[PDB]
Amino acid sequence: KVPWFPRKVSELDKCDLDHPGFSDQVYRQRRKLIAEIAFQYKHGEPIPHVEYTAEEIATWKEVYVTLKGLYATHACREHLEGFQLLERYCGYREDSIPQLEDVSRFLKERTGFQLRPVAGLLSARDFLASLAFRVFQCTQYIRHASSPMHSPEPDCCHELLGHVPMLADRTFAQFSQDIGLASLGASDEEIEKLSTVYWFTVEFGLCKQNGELKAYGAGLLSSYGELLHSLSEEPEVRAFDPDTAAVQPYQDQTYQPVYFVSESFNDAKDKLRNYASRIQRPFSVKFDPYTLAIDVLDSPHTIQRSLEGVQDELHTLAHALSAIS
Amino acid sequence: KVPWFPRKVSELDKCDLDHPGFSDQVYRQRRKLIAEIAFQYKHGEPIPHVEYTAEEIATWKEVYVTLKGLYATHACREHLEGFQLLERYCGYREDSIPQLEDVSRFLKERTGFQLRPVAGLLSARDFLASLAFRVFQCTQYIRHASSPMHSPEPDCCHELLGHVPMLADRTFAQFSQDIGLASLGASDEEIEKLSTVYWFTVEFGLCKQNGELKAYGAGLLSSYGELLHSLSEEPEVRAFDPDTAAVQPYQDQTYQPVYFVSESFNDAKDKLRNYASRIQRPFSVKFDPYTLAIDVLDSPHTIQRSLEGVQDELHTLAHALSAIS
Amino acid sequence: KVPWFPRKVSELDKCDLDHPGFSDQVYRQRRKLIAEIAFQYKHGEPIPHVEYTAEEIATWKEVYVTLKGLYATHACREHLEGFQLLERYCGYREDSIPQLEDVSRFLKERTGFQLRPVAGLLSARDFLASLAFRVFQCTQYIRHASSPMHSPEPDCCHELLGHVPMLADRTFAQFSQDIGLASLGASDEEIEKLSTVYWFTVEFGLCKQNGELKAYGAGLLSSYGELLHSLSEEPEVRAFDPDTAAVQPYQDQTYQPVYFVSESFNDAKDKLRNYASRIQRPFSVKFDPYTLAIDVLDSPHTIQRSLEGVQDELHTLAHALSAIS
Amino acid sequence: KVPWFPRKVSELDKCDLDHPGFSDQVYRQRRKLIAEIAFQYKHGEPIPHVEYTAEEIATWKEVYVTLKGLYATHACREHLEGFQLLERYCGYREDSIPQLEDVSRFLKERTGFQLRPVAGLLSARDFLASLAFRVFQCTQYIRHASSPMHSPEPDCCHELLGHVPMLADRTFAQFSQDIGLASLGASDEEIEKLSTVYWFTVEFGLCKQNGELKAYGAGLLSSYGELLHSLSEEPEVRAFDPDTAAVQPYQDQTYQPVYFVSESFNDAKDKLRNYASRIQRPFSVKFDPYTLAIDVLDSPHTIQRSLEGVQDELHTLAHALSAIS
Ligand SMILES: [Fe+3]
Ligand SMILES: [Fe+3]
Ligand SMILES: [Fe+3]
Ligand SMILES: [Fe+3]
Repeated sequence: KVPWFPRKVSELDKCDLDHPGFSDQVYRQRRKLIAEIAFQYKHGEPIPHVEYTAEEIATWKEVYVTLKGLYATHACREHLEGFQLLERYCGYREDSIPQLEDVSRFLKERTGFQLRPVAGLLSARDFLASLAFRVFQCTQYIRHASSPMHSPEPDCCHELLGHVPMLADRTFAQFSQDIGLASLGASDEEIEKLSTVYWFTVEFGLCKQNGELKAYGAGLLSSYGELLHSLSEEPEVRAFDPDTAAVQPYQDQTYQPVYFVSESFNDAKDKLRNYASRIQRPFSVKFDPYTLAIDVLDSPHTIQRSLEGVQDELHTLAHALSAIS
Repeated sequence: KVPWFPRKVSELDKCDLDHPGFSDQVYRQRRKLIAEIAFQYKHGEPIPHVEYTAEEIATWKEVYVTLKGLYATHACREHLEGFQLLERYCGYREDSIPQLEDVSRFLKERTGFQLRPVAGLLSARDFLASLAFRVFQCTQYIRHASSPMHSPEPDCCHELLGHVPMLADRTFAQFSQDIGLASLGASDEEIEKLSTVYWFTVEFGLCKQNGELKAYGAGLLSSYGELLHSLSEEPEVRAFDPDTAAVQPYQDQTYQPVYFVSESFNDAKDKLRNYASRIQRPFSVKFDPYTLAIDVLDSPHTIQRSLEGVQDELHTLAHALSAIS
Repeated sequence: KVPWFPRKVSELDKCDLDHPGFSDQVYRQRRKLIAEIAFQYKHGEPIPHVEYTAEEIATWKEVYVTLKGLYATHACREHLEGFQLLERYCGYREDSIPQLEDVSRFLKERTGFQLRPVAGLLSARDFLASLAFRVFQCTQYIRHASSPMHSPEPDCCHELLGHVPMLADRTFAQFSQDIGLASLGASDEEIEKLSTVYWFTVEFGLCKQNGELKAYGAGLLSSYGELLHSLSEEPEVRAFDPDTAAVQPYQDQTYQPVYFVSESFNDAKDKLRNYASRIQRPFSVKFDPYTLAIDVLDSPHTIQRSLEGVQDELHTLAHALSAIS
Repeated sequence: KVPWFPRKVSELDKCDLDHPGFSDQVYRQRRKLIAEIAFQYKHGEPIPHVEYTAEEIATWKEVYVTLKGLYATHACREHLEGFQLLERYCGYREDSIPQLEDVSRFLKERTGFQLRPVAGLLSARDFLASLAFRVFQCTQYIRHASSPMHSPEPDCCHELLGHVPMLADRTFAQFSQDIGLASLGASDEEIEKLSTVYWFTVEFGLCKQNGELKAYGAGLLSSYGELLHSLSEEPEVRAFDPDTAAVQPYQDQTYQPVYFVSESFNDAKDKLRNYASRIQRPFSVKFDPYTLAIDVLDSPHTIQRSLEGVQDELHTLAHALSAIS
């Protein structure tokens, strides 16, 4: 009736001909070796390092330097600041691919997010379920060296340059987890809608900052050509509205003809939660950050229990107010 | 002026003739080997297992069975419930010493607490600083097999039977962290007072439940004889008051002549925070559970920032209320 | 530097050739008699009754029956419900003009608003200042009997049929007071902007309800012809945005060519307060409903003081939660 | 099942041989005239003035000057400050009895309390019900001039010197209303207990301030002899505890042998509300200060509705925080 959903972060352990390397056997083996890490991974273990070969490091260096050249003019400020933090503390550079375990430690200390190696495109419900615990299911393999500027699937370049930097921002990290919180136990229809909102924000969203249009969608930030086109006069840009985006069809191959612009991440977050209010449901969930668990609020008592945590917090703020006078 | 205090859980890495085994060289080497783990330990690593020798396991089995016999009549209910949870999920039993890493995982998922192997009695400020991040500095060695019923220092028996079970209770875990939060940057005088409140609660506190007196202090719960005496007609028992306890002298060797009884953990917690209000300070701290960091609240802006987290939470509770009607 | 503003509701006591009756001396005397009540009125006194002459009652009956015929199709639901409440409990009918004192008692018990007899169009700052205490400065005289369907100035018909019913709704009443709260001590420039937002909402606002467009602006609800035109294909209707409305020029004589539509009163209220955030100011005000006073929040301490009221309230909600389980 | 209780302040309109003037017919007529005002009074009307005769004014002057001499040494600070405010703004003096209507206006603007003339000792439930709306049922007649220093019943001296000044303090006013809120719809047994808590606090309570014992109970503050005895070595003084006080027997004629001392009004208020939590009830009430109504919280929806008021308020405090930086 209500599909199953994880309630503890532990439980996430239960959750082509045209491809540039389809006819490379050395590459198809590198992959199986890398997917291997995702398949044997359990919550709580340090993510195993991958020793990238010089050519892999070379594909990274091209994607990196090229996109790096567009960020100052095309990216939202959250991306620039997070990309700068990654360079300062997580060894981001053009001559070496970062290790997931070092990036995860960096995200845990900045916004509480963490990474989990994944074998390649997860089911929509499992992906959003993971976002609910501030866990980003992340690929560890690189795109075939023959087409560095273009990748069908999400590779580590797309993950580490496209997603990770925005996850270092407090407000965006909360927006992402909110989409995942909203999806827990939701119907398949509601999962597809949420996946679509996700597509038009986390993946291909645009935002307005000091009158200028800027990208924040990972699919834009890890794509040289799409990045230039998203800010051009060619696609149509609509005001972000969770309801409108949820039913906007879209496709995978070519650039997007339509994008949604949010006014601010706090505005989009507010619009996403009023949207989540209207989702048909006999309960609500609230994340418990101390234990990485999902509390189900389905009675006056469970709501009262969380309220108590909130009243303790307000007590702390009252004390801070006398302390500073 | 304000002493240094950790603001990230990472930073905790910067924080006798009469002894039953003083004249045992095999034991004095077991220790150095065990202290070794504490000294080489860094935040975030799985805590290294210790292979306990049959006799060590034998000392454990005696302390365990003996105290286990008093719990139903002498221990507070939080201890009984947590001890039961430990048996059900953390393999507590008389024939094997539990591994710190399995107990820590258990605490992380229950109350967000975690353990850290420590070499033996830490400085007061560093100990309370650690409590601020819900980190319990925990010994890993066992008491000399010659005097199983008595141990000068805190050994793993005292830690795992005395402290751990109460840390599995939501309210007590928050009380402990509160003492640590209150101690951050406090003066040496204020550290000694807080250490004393800690002594009379976490270590030797008594509480009243359904008109009956019961123990919750770890030093009582891991001590056969003291446990019986604390509930007898011999010592004096006073109503718990943070101010009164902070200046009560006490000693280490013999049983305590005076104990403090709290009415409920929520009552004691409330009394401890009004106490923390009166501590001379130009700021307050609030724990950020998503990143295991300490936020210093020293301006209208930092207070506003935390308030926003609280307002998001209240939004979640409002939504839970419509969802259940 | 910061203009003076009332801080107690008591202090409000310190705050044409073309006209249809310009050449009626009996009418010009009725007015002076009525303005008289406004000029001698002090906060806290019952508002003096006015004995309306049969013809006055006749002008009322025409305006009433005519507009009454459009409400079911043109008015927002808040107006219909409040107009129904007024009929049920405040004797609204076509054959007698209601007395301000009975309407005020009705508003006090429904939303806490109250009326105050006013002599005729107040200064912008004084008008908005009054709205801050949930006091609606209200005219008591009727429009000249020669042109019942049209009135230059706000008469009692415009006040009692146009404004009063929306003030009976909890959310709209809070929106109105918010505009007044925001105006306290604000610069003249900021008063004109707020007056303009007021013009496009309270006076001539439109709102959308179940996909249909509806009026809520008093100037629409007390105007037969404007009411029909505001919902027609003739004027331009723009999405409500406090920033855009504040600088929209407008005029007095003819119908409005442009109106703003809010999605919901809660949405408009939220948009009005984010607008009020960006108003240049070294303080904020919060209404104290127990004493009808304005608290100025200009230090950590005054903010702490109000927080305490809020924490008491949250304590009440926690108790209500256990009571209902 | 649940007795009826007012939900609107309007509804309060539905709620001896040894006596010094029993054998005075001129006095017994003065009374009937004064009781008259209470019987014909309706909520919202200005309280009718009483023209006190010179001798009445003379009894007042004696009680006033005598007690006035003990306040600096025997009264809590809230009483001294409120008595000073009354002198500064409400014409308190030894040569004229204050008018209820001027005192009520004073209380409305200070703490939101108001007075209502009452004929003489009301039923316990009706008295506490009135306290729920911050309405103090107050006598308007004076004690017989023959025994100025002693009065069986509560006269205007007892009300205006004993009660009124404490009602001018924000925290005490909230404590009093809380007792009334707690009594709404409660059983007769629960009314008697609450009446007893009221007796030992509002009427005869003692409090501790800077290590010194002080009175705040109206029955103490309007009684020369009891005032001296309550602070002497003769009666027993117990720590205030709502549970203990509720079942303490007491009598009317002689001084009290036992009193309860609260540590602070905020402490007593907190202890009174935990007491109110344990009262058997399927709902909770919350006062709506804008309309002087009682909201019954008996479902997730009604609780959600009040929560929204609280979230608006927290929004105001967030804005005040940026405004002051
Ligand atoms: Fe992606
Ligand atoms: Fe210990
Ligand atoms: Fe108007
Ligand atoms: Fe009394």
